[PDB]
Amino acid sequence: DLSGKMVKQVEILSDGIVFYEIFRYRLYLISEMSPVNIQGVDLLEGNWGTVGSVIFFKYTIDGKEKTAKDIVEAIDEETKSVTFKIVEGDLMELYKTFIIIVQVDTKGEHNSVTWTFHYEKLKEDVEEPNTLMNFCIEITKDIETYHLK
Ligand SMILES: [Cl-]
Ligand SMILES: [Cl-]
Repeated sequence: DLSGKMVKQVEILSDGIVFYEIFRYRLYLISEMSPVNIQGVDLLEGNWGTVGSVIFFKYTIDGKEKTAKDIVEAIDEETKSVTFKIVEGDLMELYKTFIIIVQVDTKGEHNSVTWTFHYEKLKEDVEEPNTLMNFCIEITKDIETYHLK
């Protein structure tokens, strides 16, 4: 079974509405808020915050520069969810397919962000994407603590 899944939910200090705003409509702000991790988010096709938009990421993992091109496969405004499909990039040297879902819970008094990965490894030997999940969690923490009082 080359297929895998990972799920991590974290509680956040900041407004879930703003977190989803960023992930849906203003993804480029992550370069500002997590500049060690994300160097560029560049829209290639479509419009920010729409299904089918195509986005290019310049990012760094363990000090090494990587790129990905993703398509926004799905949006659910009611559940504050967005689904990214990796279509090109460094990850495709390890994974045949890779999808990342970000979903924000803005009830009740606590807000949280859940990251879900669905992937298929090219080979049985390929590592599970723990390092990427740590990355996504770090980005989350960088957003929630950006320019705090
Ligand atoms: Cl950017
Ligand atoms: Cl749409």
